[PDB]
Amino acid sequence: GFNLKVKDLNGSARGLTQAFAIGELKNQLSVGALQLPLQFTRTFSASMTSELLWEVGKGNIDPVMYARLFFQYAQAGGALSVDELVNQFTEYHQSTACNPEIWRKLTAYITGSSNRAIKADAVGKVPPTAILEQLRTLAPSEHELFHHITTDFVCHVLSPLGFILPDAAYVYRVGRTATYPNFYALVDCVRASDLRRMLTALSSVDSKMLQATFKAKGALAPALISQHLANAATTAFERSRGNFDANAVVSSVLTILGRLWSPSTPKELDPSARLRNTNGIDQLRSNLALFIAYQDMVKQRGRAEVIFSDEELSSTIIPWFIEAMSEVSPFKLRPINETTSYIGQTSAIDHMGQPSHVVVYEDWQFAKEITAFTPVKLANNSNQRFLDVEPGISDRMSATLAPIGNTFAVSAFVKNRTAVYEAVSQRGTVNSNGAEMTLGFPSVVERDYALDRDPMVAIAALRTGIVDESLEARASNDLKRSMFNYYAAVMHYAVAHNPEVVVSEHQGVAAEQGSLYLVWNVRTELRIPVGYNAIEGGSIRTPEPLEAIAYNKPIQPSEVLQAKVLDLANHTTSIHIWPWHEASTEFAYEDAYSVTIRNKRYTAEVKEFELLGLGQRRERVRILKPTVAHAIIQMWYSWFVEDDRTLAAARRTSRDDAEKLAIDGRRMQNAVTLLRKIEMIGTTGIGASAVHLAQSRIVDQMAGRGLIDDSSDLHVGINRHRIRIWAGLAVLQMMGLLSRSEAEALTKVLGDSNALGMVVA
Amino acid sequence: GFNLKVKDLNGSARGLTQAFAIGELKNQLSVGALQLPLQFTRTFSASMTSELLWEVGKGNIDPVMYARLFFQYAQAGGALSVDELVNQFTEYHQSTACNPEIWRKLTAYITGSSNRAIKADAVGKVPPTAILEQLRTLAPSEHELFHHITTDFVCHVLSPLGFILPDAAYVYRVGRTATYPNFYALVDCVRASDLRRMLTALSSVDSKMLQATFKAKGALAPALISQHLANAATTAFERSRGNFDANAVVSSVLTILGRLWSPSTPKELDPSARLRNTNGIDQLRSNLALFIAYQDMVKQRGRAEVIFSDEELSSTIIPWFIEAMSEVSPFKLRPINETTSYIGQTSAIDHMGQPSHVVVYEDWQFAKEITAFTPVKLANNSNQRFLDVEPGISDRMSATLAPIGNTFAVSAFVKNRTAVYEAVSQRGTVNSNGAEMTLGFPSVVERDYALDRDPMVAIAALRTGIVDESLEARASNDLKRSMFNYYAAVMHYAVAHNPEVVVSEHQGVAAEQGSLYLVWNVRTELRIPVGYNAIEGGSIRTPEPLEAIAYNKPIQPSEVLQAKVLDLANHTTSIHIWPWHEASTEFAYEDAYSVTIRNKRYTAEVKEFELLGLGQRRERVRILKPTVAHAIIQMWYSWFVEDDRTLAAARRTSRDDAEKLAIDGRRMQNAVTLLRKIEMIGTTGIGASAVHLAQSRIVDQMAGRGLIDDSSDLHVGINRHRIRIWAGLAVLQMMGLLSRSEAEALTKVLGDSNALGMVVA
Repeated sequence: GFNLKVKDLNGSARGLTQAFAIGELKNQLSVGALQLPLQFTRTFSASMTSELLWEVGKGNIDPVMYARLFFQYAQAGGALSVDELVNQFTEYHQSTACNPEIWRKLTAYITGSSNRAIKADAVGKVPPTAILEQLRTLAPSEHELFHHITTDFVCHVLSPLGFILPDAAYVYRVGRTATYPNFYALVDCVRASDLRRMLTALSSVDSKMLQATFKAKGALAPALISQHLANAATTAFERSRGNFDANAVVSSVLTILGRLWSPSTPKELDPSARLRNTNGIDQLRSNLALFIAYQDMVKQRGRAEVIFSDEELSSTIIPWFIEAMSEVSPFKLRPINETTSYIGQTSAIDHMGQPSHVVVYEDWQFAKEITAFTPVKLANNSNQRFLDVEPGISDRMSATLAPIGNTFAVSAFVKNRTAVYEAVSQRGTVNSNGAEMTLGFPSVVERDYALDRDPMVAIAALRTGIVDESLEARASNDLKRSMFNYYAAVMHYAVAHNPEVVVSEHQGVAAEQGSLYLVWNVRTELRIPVGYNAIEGGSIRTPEPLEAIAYNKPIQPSEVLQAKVLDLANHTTSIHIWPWHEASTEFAYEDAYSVTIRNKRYTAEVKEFELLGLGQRRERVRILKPTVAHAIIQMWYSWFVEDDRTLAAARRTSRDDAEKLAIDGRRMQNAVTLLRKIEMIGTTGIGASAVHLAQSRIVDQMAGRGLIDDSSDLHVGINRHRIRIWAGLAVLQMMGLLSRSEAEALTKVLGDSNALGMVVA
Repeated sequence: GFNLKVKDLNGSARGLTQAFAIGELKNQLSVGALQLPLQFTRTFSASMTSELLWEVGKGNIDPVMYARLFFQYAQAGGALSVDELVNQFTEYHQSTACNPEIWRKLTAYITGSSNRAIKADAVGKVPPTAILEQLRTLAPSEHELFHHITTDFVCHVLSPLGFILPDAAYVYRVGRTATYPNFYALVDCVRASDLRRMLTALSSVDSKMLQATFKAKGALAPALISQHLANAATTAFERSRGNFDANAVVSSVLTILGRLWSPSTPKELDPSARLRNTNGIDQLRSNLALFIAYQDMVKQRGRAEVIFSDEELSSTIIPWFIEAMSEVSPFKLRPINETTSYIGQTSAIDHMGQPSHVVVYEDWQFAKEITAFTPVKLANNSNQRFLDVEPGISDRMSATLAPIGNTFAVSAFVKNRTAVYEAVSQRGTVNSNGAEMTLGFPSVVERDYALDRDPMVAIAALRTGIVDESLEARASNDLKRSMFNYYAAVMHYAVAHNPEVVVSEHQGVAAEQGSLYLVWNVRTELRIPVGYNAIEGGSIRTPEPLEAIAYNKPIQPSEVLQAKVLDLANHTTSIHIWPWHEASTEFAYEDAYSVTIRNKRYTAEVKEFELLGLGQRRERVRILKPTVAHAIIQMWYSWFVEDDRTLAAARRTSRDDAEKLAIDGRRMQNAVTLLRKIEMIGTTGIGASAVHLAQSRIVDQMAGRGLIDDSSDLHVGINRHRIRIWAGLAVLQMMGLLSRSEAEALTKVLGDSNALGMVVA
């Protein structure tokens, strides 16, 4: 997790200001009043968890399926924007009519030189993909994907009444995707919708051509409708010359929505009553995270009012459509009440009783089991591979994670984190300007870390507010998405609490008063200073969502919070291949234990191995790291290094002996935290394996030199706890979770303190 | 437990110096060399645990039985010395021959005016005790005891062939007694032996008179042997005019033993080869705790050489006998090897590796169950009472103590106490002159606290060395015995380790060179400074036993260590009465819980009650407090207040910020100690009762005022742990253990720190 001050926050982390999204640049705080009331449809969203595997290649074909696939592909960062995927796709099937030969040759597969026409059909369907790999020689395909696409028309079932088999399909694993959207994500949505406008007609045409085909004869003679097949689809491809223009339409519905927001009356911003109605927008005004997307792209690209729309006809064609009313996005529009709620609340009491520890937190049970893949490549001799799930490290390590599936529950974490509770004297005097604002989400880490980037750098970029901006455009991307997902998540969750919101320019640089933020209100909070407001008027009135967050009364989490976890043995006997890599290849790696007693080096040196007790190596497998399982413990890692370096900065600053007592107790209580945690980690059964076996090895080392064979001399007290960590080290790296540069940290922190048991055991 | 410095100790606690026993008065350290080699019979001792109930009144009669009873009586402090009991006893049966009427009247019970003689015997034996209570009107008996004694002669069985029944006996509960002896204890022994010289003849005479009695007739006619009965016993009472003189004989065998010790050759101190032999003394020289008794009474009364002995004949009559060869003492002579061993060892390591934490400790499982008495007084309408054991608070509280019978095992205590381990920086630098000398015994507390005095005052008197000497002669007594039992225990245990010892005057005030101490030696210790010696010569050479203690290698405890625990339901259907009181009368007492939330006083106020769930009051019972069960936790209490006030004195003295860090971690780790201890105490089933029920009561208090009835508002986090202590409070007072003026301390210490969970939970 992670925390801020309650009074200050901009001096703690600029990223959660509305102002930073507004690009206010650290200076003046937003406050400007003169307000317009709102309401909630609790706003459009995504899913949150959707780990599943589509079938393709079975010849059913449905654009909504592929839309997810390309969308996920960009979410894999396989190229970049979906829009790029699409323009490059059209660049691909600019091999459109310039290649009649696609028909002439696939029909040649139908056998062929079909001027020798007849009810020729016999058998063969399901792998034109290879003869179409010859079509890849005809249609080179640096991407696997569209090459894997085009097969379908000839072989969805065509000719639907024979050809014939498949008895086989294909594969891909969509994972859960991004939680909340943005400019690029949206244009990717509507772009995916132009593709939606593509493929469905592309199926329907053939769907009727087949009706007009088997005139009988039987399937009738070729070099015709077959030789047709998709020429009409090419015309359908030419029906696709003009959907819209994604950035323009998105910017359009955007800024017109903003005009619907802004106080600014005049003709530049006068949403016509001629069209203030007309469906959709009437609830679409209510969406609010979508509104965050507004202020976001308003932040990046100014406003750039192309206003492709008129005032009414047609201010209709442009908002004919948008992403939620697309199914093309994994993301989906959202009903009324729950918003996206699933976080409880508690708050510190000094019997006064203003909070000093805000408690806002997670809600999430991590995977109970994970399974290794055996990369049995054989077909194609390239990317094509089979994984064949089988038990291995799997079952046993999983059962060992079950206790971790208890003792590292988030509820227990925050509950202990809440137990930090009493601090700076007593009791009853803990208050002093700011107060800690602890928080964190399952999502931001589960995704940004899934991209393999280490979220904490972005987190710190938020903490300083200002972007490091030295990153690769890829990392530039992960940073951006990190930002608006943090921010917006906090926004619309905070919104999920407080019922009412009002629009607020800002002013400052105006830059034409279109720039704007929000201010909120609640009353129940006790007459105490809190944030800039205090509470002022018996009511909040704050720009800043965190402020409304702090005042909220304690509650409970709602969502099923489960990791759901994938399975695939079915699809595995089916596979085939897909962009899978990221796992990656060789399931684990050794870590080397060491210790000294009687002033002698020993170095236990253990692998990897199954370690569990059946050799050897194994080999080969690789298991996926759960995003979640490492993400959560990384939240805590962020806490560890947080209290470490920051309160060490306190060790540097306030040299007051009482403040000395504070840094003492706090750093040494995170110390007792990881202490007792690894402590319970050592009792784990694999931990038991590491204990007995590594101890067996170094006892064998005792037998090395003949005089230090004088029985065990390690065991007294300190050594046991001292090696107890080693169990937490196997549980660390190559348990499939922690990423090293970690035990590193833990080592230094375990050096920071006396540790000991500290008692128990 | 309790601790000292390793280098210093006289500046830490003078009481464990040999010198304090020598009355050196703080100044010069003993060291004087010129030495005489010794050996061990591992020395005479006592038992250590002997909780059992003698039968009397059944008419068997055996002086060895009564010897224990009087001895225990003085150990109850019922009067004072056993010698006092005996001289006052003879003062009692100075009603000896001046009362022929005891015969004339008991025979009158035989019916009587026996000049009307015949084989009169019919029936009636077993309660002359009441008609002898009329003899108490004849022989007033401020003590119950001798009155309860004299009955026996007429009614051991006399006349042995009728009279007749008893079908009933009597009672007394001997407990375990003092571990090790001293001057007064010894003279009490030999005095008990003159009583031994008394009663056995007192039985034997009648034992033959009966043989010469029932001449038949049948039992023959009275006013004769009956009228005789004990006149010969009075002559036997007159055989008892002169055993010896206890103080003189004890002083004799004493100082002659000392002459056997001292280097001083000349005629005043030249143990005759004429009698250096002659049994007993040949192994008696080897006894060494007995030798502590030597240096002790040599300390109190100078030497005062009456030398009732000559040089040989008879230097025999005086050591004809002594206490171990008496059975009169509960104490008993001891064989070869074990001495009285039952303590393990460990020591702190800095990989150098001199100890910084000596670990010397206990070994003792406390009672698993205890049972209340119902004081059903009815007979005599005075001291006479029946207890009738029945289940009550008993069974259930006991089962609740079973977890305490796990989590407050001494082994776990010292093991956590050993975990204090790392301290003052790292690692590897913990060393700095002195080092903690943690220690304590089951015995000293189990007994001195059994006397109801609070041992810790005596402990502190030892810590300062110098006696407070303001105590009542009773308390003067408990102080003395506390001293020599501590001291000697440590002595002969330390002796139980090191094989060899040599005699050492001292010198100083000489006072005639008879004053003397001991110096010891071991070699294995590493070349490091330790105590005054360092190690000097590759060998120890120290006067002071603790020094030899510290160097010893780690080991394990041996003894059965069990509390054995009394039972009595049998004897209960039998009882009768004995000096029982001390329990005392009404089994328990209420403690009042209180808490504030929403700024309102609540005050849970709970009794007592069974509390367990069946009323009411009950009443009446009283249960014995185990000596042990409270004694041990009192050891820890001594530790609590120890680290508290002493390291608080460190808070006063060394204001160094690092030393600030040290006082921080140590005081706050005792804090975490009692924290986690009461923490696990709260999960106890009676603790569960206190939780749910007191919570039920204050929730009922919520229903008091109608608006604070707004459901529970206590439960968040801090309150639960905050009331978790209350379970440890019921477990405290009137669990039958802790004595209050205790939670007092705990309260202040729980105020000392943040506490919190500190985590968990």
